[PDB]
Amino acid sequence: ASALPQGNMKATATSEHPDVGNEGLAKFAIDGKENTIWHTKYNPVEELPQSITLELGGSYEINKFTYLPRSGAKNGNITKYELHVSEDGNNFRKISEGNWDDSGSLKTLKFNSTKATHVKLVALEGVGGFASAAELNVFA
Ligand SMILES: CC(=O)N[C@@H]1[C@@H](O)[C@@H](O)[C@@H](CO)O[C@H]1O
Ligand SMILES: [Ca+2]
Ligand code: NA
Repeated sequence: ASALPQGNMKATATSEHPDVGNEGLAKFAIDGKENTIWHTKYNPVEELPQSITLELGGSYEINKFTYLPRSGAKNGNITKYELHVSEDGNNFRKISEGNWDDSGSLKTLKFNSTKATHVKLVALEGVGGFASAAELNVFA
């Protein structure tokens, strides 16, 4: 399994900060740039839980998902997550959940191959009460 092409995806999120340079549009989570990040909207803060959804560009049999946090800082580093999948873009179901440390390290989810047109990362808890993500990848 290899990473699906990010340019064939579309990212949307429940909350996103406007483009203020390197943050925080949902689409910055899939631009192949470690220095740009999705960040939940702040001023005013939109409280967790918040989610980011990747429309994959097709119906794929996916087996791995990676979460690269922002670097240089910690706000929004996700520490309690769910990963959900959908086959229709509306009906979602949980396939992964757990805890990550607030460190900058790549966080990797592996799961049984399952069919998906969309993947949704739910940030339940995150540093500062924000959620952010530098790069998200999905493997099929
Ligand atoms: C470098 C850094 O930490 N930037 C953060 C920004 O990403 C956001 O989390 C904001 C929340 O108000 O705080 C800023 O200081
Ligand atoms: Ca990025
Ligand atoms: Na709690």
